[PDB]
Amino acid sequence: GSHMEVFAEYLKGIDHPDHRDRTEEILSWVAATFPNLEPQMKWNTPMFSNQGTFIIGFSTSKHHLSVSPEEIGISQFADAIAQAGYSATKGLFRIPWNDPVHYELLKQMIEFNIQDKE
Repeated sequence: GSHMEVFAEYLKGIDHPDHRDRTEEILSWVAATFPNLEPQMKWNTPMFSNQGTFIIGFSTSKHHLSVSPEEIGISQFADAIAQAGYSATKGLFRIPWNDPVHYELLKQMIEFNIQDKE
């Protein structure tokens, strides 16, 4: 249903427009490839919830965008992310604002985490 309205308040408050508009590509894309998720404003950050759970959250960084489903995305898939050209942490992965988000690699882990949490 409606979801942009939740997030489109936080997008405004990004005082950093030169890298803002990347963030909303993801917001609509999650709500398009993974429509079984629903929106939630929590911690002043963007998350979504499959019928209430925590299977995705992100937030803008001062030079990157910090993305993860829960943990597994940063455990096993983090090796593919390394050789794709990006760093992670233990708890999320990071693309730098200048360079593209690997939407593909990240769909794999979120859709996997969903099908695995049956």
